[PDB]
Amino acid sequence: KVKVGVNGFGRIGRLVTRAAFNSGKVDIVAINDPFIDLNYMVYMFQYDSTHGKFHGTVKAENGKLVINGNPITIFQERDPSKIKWGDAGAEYVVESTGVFTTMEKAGAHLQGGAKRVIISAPSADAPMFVMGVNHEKYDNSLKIISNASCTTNCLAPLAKVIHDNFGIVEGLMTTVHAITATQKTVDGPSGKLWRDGRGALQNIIPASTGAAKAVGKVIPELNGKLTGMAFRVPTANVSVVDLTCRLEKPAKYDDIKKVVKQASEGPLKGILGYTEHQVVSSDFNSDTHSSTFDAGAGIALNDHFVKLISWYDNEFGYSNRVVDLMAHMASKE
Amino acid sequence: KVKVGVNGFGRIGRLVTRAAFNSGKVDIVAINDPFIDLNYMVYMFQYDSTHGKFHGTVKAENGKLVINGNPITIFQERDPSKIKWGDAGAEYVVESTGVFTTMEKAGAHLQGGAKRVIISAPSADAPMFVMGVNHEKYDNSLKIISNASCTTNCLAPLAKVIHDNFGIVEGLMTTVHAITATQKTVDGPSGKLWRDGRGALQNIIPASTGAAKAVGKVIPELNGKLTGMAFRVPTANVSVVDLTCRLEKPAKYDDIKKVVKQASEGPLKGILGYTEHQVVSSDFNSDTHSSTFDAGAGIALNDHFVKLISWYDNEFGYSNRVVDLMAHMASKE
Amino acid sequence: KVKVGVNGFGRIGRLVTRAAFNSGKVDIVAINDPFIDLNYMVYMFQYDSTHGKFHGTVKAENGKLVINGNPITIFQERDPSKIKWGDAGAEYVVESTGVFTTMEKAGAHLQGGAKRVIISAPSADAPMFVMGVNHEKYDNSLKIISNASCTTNCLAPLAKVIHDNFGIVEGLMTTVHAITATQKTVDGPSGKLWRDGRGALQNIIPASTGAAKAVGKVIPELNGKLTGMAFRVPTANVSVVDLTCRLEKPAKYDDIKKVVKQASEGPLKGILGYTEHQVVSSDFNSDTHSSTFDAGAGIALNDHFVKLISWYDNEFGYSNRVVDLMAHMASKE
Amino acid sequence: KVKVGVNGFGRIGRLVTRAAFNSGKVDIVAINDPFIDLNYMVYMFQYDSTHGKFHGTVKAENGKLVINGNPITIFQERDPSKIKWGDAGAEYVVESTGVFTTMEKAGAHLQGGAKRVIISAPSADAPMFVMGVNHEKYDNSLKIISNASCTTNCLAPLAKVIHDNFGIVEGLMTTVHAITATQKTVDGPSGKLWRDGRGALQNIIPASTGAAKAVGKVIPELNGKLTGMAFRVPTANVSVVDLTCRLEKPAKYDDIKKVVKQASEGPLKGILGYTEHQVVSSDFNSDTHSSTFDAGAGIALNDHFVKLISWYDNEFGYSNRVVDLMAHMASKE
Ligand SMILES: */C(=C/C(=O)OC)C(=O)O
Repeated sequence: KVKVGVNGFGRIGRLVTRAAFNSGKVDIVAINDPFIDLNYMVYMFQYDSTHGKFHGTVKAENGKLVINGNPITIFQERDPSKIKWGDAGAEYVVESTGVFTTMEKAGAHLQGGAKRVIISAPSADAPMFVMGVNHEKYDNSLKIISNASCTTNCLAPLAKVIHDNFGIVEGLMTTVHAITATQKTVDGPSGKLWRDGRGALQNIIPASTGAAKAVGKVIPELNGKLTGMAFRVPTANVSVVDLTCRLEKPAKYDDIKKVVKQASEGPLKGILGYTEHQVVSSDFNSDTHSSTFDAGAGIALNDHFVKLISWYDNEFGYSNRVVDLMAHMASKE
Repeated sequence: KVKVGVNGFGRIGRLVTRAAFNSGKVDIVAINDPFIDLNYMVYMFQYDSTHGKFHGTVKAENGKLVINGNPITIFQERDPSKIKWGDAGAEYVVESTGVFTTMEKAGAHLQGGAKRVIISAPSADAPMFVMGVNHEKYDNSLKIISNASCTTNCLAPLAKVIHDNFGIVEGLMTTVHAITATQKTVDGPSGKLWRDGRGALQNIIPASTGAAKAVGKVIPELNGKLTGMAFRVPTANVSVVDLTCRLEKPAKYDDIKKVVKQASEGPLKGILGYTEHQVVSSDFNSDTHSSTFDAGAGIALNDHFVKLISWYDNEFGYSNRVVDLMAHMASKE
Repeated sequence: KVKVGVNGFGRIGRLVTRAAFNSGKVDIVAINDPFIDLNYMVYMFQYDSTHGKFHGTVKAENGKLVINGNPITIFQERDPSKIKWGDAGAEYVVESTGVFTTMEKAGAHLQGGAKRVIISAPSADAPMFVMGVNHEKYDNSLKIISNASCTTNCLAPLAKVIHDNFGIVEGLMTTVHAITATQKTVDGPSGKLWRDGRGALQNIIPASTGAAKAVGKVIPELNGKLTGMAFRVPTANVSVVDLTCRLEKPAKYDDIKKVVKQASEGPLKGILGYTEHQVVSSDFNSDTHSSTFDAGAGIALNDHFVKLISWYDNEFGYSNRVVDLMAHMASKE
Repeated sequence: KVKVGVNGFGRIGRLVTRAAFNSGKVDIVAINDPFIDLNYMVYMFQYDSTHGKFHGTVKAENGKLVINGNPITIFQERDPSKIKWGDAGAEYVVESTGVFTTMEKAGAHLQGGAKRVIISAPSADAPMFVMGVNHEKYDNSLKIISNASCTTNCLAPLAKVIHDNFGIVEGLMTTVHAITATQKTVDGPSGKLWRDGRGALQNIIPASTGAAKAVGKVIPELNGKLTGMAFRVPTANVSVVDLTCRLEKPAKYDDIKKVVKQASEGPLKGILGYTEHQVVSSDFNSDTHSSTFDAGAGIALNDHFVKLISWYDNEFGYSNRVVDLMAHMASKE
C-alpha cells in the first residue's frame, strides 16, 4: 500500500526491493544509485549468487526499471537532498547506502519530498526499532528511524524471550558471521580496521560489533548488561549468534526450549523461529526469520549459565524486517 | 634421542613426524600404516597443501622411508598387536589412527615390543596430559598416556593462567574450528553425527566437543566448571577459542593482559603465546604454540565477566606438543 | 507412470528422487541403501546445502519413506542380487552407487525382479545414451543401460550441433569442475589417484576424465576426434566445459551462435541452453539443462579454430536426464 | 646495487619488495602510496595470508620503513608527477598501482628524478618484456618498460620452447586463475565488467584476457596465432595455463616432455619449470618460476594436436620477474 523509495542498490537495497515484491507489503516506486545505471540494475536484480534468479520479470522499458510489470523511477543522484522522491510518489525512503546514518545526513531525503526515512543500519542518534521487540513504541512524530543491525535483529528477539522468562544478569555474544561487501578478496587496505583488510577467503577474522550493546536501546532493562564481538568466516551468507548468559531465576534447558517454542508459535511468529532439527547454516539460506533458535546446538553448564545458538540469514532476514517495519509505520498513519 | 614409532600416517602422523625432524627432540624410526604404500608415503610427506613442501629430503630407498638421511622402517599392519616396534628399535609409539584410544586397544603396541604408547587424542581411561599444565604429573609407572585434544591444549594453558591469578567460577567455551578429515566435500553419510555430514565448504557446522569439560581432568580444581561446543567453518587450518568466564576476584582487562603476557615470557614460553597485533587466523599457520592469547580481539562486560580469545594451529601446535610430551617422558626415564 | 527403484541414496540417488517428484515423470516406489536408515533418509532428502530444502513433504511412516504422500519401500541390502525390487513393484532400477557399473554387476538387479537397469555413471560395456543426442537408438531389447556422465551430457549436445553444422576435424576439452563426494576436505588417502586426495578447499586439482572420448560412442562420427582432462576447483556445484575444436567448414562466431541458439529453441530444447547474459557458475545452480552455451565467454582465433564455453549443473542437470531417459524408455515399451 | 622506488604497496608492490630483499638483486629505497601510511605498511608487509609472515625485520623508525636494517623513504603522493624519487635516490621506479600503465602516465615518474620506469602490468604503448623470452631485446634507450602480465609470463616461455622445436600453427589458451584484488567478496558493482562484480567465493567467473595475444608481441613469429580467455575460481593464489595448440612438425608427448625438461634445466632455469609429480596448485605457493610444465596433467589427441598444462604463482613468480628485469636493466647501463 505505502509507496517506497530505495537509496542505494547494494545487497540490502536490492534484497529489500526483492522482499517488497515477494511479500507485497509495500510498493517500490523509485530507486536512486549514482554508480549503477538502469541496464546494470536489470542484471544485478535479476541474477543473485546467494538467493538465485528472481522469480518474476525484470526489464528496462522507457527509462524505467520494470519488475513484475511495475515501473520504477530511477535516479542517479550522489546527493540525497536532490532526489525528487515526491515527484516519483515515494512516501517512505529506505536509506541503505550505509553512509547517511546520522539523523542530519539521512534527513536530506525529506528535502526531495519524502515524508519518512528508514535507515537500514544502526544509527548514532536515530531511534532504533526491532520487529517483535520494541516496534510498538513507534509513532507518527518520528520521521527518521533505524532498523538496527542484522545481528541486533537476531540477538534482541531471543534476549527478550530469555529476559522476560528467567532474567539476564549479564551476557556475552559472539557472532560467527558470513563475509560482507566491506571485506576484501586478498590482503588489502582497510585503513580504519586492519583485520577487515585481510583476505576474506583465507581467514577467520575477529571484528568489533555494537550489536549486543545495542540490544540495551531496544530492551532498556538490558542496558549495560550485554556486549560482544564477531568472527567473519568464509561463507557467502547466513550467520549464527552465540549468547553466553547468566540468568537470575533457575532455567532447565527444556524450560528455555519450552518458552522459546511458545514465543515462536505465538506473538514472535515469523520473527523468532525454533528448531530441534540437525540444521547447518545453508539450511537458513533465504530464510525470512530474524532469529531461529537451534535447540540441539546450545549447551547449559548449570541452571544459571547457558550458551544459546540462533541462526540468521543476515541478508534476507534483515531485508524482510525493513519491509515489515514500513508496513507497521504505514498501518499507524 | 628416544627412538619413536608412529602408528598411522594421517594428518597427525605426518606432522608429528615433520615436527620431530624440525625440532630434533626425538628420532623417528618406524611408521606403520596399512592403506599407504612406501611410494605414497614419500609423496604425502613431501607435499602438504597446508604447510608447504617439506624443507629437506625424502626418498624411498631399499624399502625404507629416508627423511634427511635417516632411514625409517615401514609396516603395513592392519592389527597393532602384530607390529614389531621392538625389532625396529622404537622406544615410544605414537598412536594416531584415532580408533585405538582406549587403554585396551592402545596397549597392543606393547605386544610388538614397544615400552610406551602416547595417544594423540582424548582417551576414556588413559591418563591425559597437557604440556605446561600437568606434564610434571607424569612418572615412569605410566606406559599408556594421552596428549588430549588440540582444543584442550589451547584452552588448558589459558584456563590455568586465568584460574591461578583470578579464580574461574564457571566458563562456557566456543571453538571456531577449521575443517578436519572427518568432514565431507558435499552432503554425505555421517550416520552418528548428521551435521558433520553436511558439505564442509558450504556450511558453518555446529558440533559437540568435550575439550572444555576435559579441562577438568588436567586442572582438577576446574572439574565440573567448564563445558562448550564448536563451529566447523570452511578454512583449511587454524582454529580459535572463545572462552566466556566469570571470575570471583576483580580482573581489569589490562590485568588479564599483564599476567598472560608474563606467563608467555616465563614458564609457559613456547606453549602459550601473547600478541597485541591485529591478527587473523592465517597469521598462525604452522605456528608451534598450543595457545596464543589475542589481546585486541577479547572483550569484558565488567571486572568479573570476560570473553577471552586464543588462536591455535590445530594441526602443527598439537603435533609439536606430542613431540614435546615424548621429549619430557625421556628426560625422566 | 513407470515405477522406479533407486540403489544408493548418495548425491545422484537423492537428486534423481527429487527430480522424479518435481517433474512427476516417474514414480519412485523403492530405495536401497545399507548405510542410511529410514530416519536419516528423511533428513538427507529434506535438507540439501546445494539445492535448498525439499519443496514438498517428507516423513518416515510405518517403516516407509513418504514423499508428497507417496510411500516408498526402503531396503538395507549390501548385495544387489538380494534386493526384492519386484515385490515393491520397481520395474526400472537406477544403479547410482558407482560400484556396479559393468553389465555383469548391474545385471544383479534383474535377480530381485527388476525389468531394466539405468547406470547413472559411464559403463565399460553397457550401451550409453545422452538425451537429445542418441536416445532414439534405445529400444526394448535393452535391459542394462548407462546414461553416461554429467560431463558427457554437457559436451555431447554442443558437439552434435557443432559437428552437424560445420564438422569437427578434432577437438580437446577441459572441464573446470565443482568438488565431488570422492574428494577430501584435507590432504588424505587416495591410493589410485594421488592428486584426488589433496585438500579440495585449498587446491585446483588436475584430473583425468574419459568424458570427451565417450562422446565418440554417442556420436560415432566423432570416435577418435575428442579427448580432454579436468580441473577440480573449490565450488560446491556447477561446472563448465571448454571445447577447443578445429572446424572443417568456415564458421564465424556469429554463425556458431545462430545454429546453437536455433538448436536450443528447437529439437534440443530443455537439454541444450543458450545465453548472451553475463552469467557466472551460480546462475546455473539447479538449472535442469544438460548444457548451456555461454555466447560472451567463448572466443575464436579464426574461422576454423574456436573455444566454446558451456555450463552444466553437474548434479541437477544429470539427475533430470536420468528421469527423462526412463520416461522415454516407458514410452517405447 | 641499483636503487629502486615502488609506486603502490598492493599485492605486486609488497611482493616485489619482498622479492627484492630475499633475492638481494636490487635495493628498495622508497615507497609511495597515498592510502597506506607508515605504521600500516609495517603491518601489511609483515603479515601475509598467502605467503606467510616475512622472514626478517620490519619497523617504523624516524618516518622511514626499515626492512632488515635498511631504511625506506615513504611518500604519500596521489599524483606521480610530484614524487621526489631523485631526492630519495630511487633510480628505477616500479609502477604497480594498475592505473598508470600508458607511457604518458608512467612517464610522470621521470619528472620526480627517476631515470626509468617498469610497469608491472600490460601496457597499451610501453614496450613489453618477458624474462627468458625477449628480455635481451631491451636497450639503454628505453626509459619506460612493461613486464607484461603474470599470465603472459606463464604462457610465453612454454610457447617459445614448443614453437622453437615443433612450430605453433595456432593455439587457444585457457587460464584457471586465483581470485584478485579487483574482485568482490559478494555480488557488488563492477560497471565495466559485470561478471567480475559477482561474489568471488561463490563463483567460477569467465573473463577476457589479452595475455595469450600479448605472447605475439614478445615472440613476433606467433603474432596473430594465439588467443584465449580466463576463468576466475575461489582460490587465494596460484594459477594454471591450459594451452591447446596445433604443431607443424610431429611431437609425441615424450618428445614435448624431453625438450621442455631440457630448456628448464638449461637456459630457462628458474624461469620455466618441469615436473612429473602429482602436483596440485598449493604445491606452487611461493614458487618463483614464471611457468612449471605439468607433464602428467597434459594430454595429446595426436602428434600435431596437444593440450599442455603449466602452473604459476601469479603473485610470487611475477614479482620475482620484476626484480630480475630490473637486475637485467642495471647490467646493461
Ligand atoms: C557428474 C558429476 C557430479 O557432480 O555428480 C554428483 C555426475 O555425477 O554424473
